[PDB]
Amino acid sequence: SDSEGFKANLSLLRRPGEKTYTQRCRLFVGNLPADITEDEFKRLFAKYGEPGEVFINKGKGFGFIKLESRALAEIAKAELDDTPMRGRQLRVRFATHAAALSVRNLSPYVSNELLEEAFSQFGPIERAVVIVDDRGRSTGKGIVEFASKPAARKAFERCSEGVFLLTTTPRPVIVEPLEQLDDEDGLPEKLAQKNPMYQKERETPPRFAQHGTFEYEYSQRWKSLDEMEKQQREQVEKNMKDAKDKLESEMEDAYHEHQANLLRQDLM
Amino acid sequence: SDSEGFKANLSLLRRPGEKTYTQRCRLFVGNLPADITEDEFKRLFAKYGEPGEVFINKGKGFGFIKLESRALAEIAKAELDDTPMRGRQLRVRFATHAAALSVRNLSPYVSNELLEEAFSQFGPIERAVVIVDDRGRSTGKGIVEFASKPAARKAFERCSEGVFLLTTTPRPVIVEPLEQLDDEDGLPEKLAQKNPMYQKERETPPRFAQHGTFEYEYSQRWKSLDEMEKQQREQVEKNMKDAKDKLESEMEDAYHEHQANLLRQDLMRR
RNA sequence: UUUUUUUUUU
RNA sequence: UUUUUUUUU
Repeated sequence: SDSEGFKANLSLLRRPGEKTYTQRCRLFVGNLPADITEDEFKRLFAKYGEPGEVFINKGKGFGFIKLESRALAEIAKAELDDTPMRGRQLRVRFATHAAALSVRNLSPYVSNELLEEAFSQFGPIERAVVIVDDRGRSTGKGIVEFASKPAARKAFERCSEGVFLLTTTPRPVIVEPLEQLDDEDGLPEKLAQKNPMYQKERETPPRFAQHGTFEYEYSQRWKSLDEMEKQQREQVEKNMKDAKDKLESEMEDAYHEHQANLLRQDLM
Repeated sequence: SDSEGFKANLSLLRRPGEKTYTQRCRLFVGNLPADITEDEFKRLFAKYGEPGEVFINKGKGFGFIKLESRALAEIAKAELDDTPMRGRQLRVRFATHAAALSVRNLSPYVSNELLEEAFSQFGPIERAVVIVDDRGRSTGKGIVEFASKPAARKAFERCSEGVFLLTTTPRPVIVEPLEQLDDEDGLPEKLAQKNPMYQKERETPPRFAQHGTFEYEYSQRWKSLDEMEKQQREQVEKNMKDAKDKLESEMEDAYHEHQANLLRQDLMRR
């Protein structure tokens, strides 16, 4: 099995200039009994270094706990999800950041730094990242993870009511909520059992479709629909880029055909 | 920075149930000499434990190297990016992942394990994952990091071209390439410099727009086009989901109404 | 052409 | 031959 850690380990597990006990560290353990104590929890993750921001709603059997690093936590979940524990089996996963903001239409020269500079005005930041492609050039979209949920909510309103921008040439930042998901651990078969009918569905083994069946043509149609679904979206995207890609330059006709007209009248 | 104890250390960075020297460990180092040796390259990541498959295109001043954990590479990349080295500053960042597939229209029953159980037939797989929401459930959307590009390629071919399915109730799997991006290290000002005009743009500082113009006005009109782009793509989705959502049932009538058709006809040879 | 800038193998 | 997992301050 996985060694639990060591004091050694703990500083290692700090992903390299990660701030400790980020919200990204907080973990939701659901499913705990009612008479679970404050220190009985905390004991469960004695294993995992000096705990932090810990909390329970005993009435619903659930609670939070921040650990040293996101790596460290992720092991926590690793080691703990589906622990039997007074009959119940604890369910651990990460807590829902919900302070997390996706941002788009960033110039290619927004640096991770500068994004935090900008948005640090709406409060304590936990992290601000500009995303990068396979060659590590900007992809116009970024992440701001906020300290407090007010801080986010205020950055949201402000930036989506008002017009926030970042560099000399003007591109409003478009601040939509980030929706979280896990591609790291995902869904194991472990806990894909304890749903209604794994078997009913999985009773037929992965396979290719018979070049004739109903079940083939059904698919080949559904596919077809989807290929189309794409074609449409792909066209909307193309329509609309073409649409921004035009604008900047016919905008510079509000300042170039509006004076081109008004010039020789006054001092003549 | 630059870590005090290792070896005793590395194993601990490995990940949980990470296959080590996965392609997600593969580092691109670009920007190096004519005259780098192989030896010299590996000696570079001496620090970082047993080196994996490594490779230099001396002809183009770049090479690759796999390290034990994604974890550990991350570090090397960090300790090493921009290292001056006979005239140049080497570039370390993660190499590209050809051999990474996105899958879709995934049964909500499809388990991480099962996913690779299926795909393993096109080649060894490095990992496969069902993505899950905040409430850890299927997003009908997976990932299958493969062995090699051939593997991912035959996997792709055989799934666009054929009709692969995974559970009993027929949902084709939609393999497409999955394109690669870094929500992690991202883009530091560090090297945000070394493009032509950082300043030109950064000259103006992060601000609101002037409730008059002009930058304001161009910006709310850009905002318009956008909310509109949304509306459109929002609809394409609801439209075509309707289309599909229909199909399950409106197909169950090529198989009952073309079949309760052909029973009564021959029932009159009198 | 000092270099950042191209370059991401079967 | 034991229990909140469409419940996340």
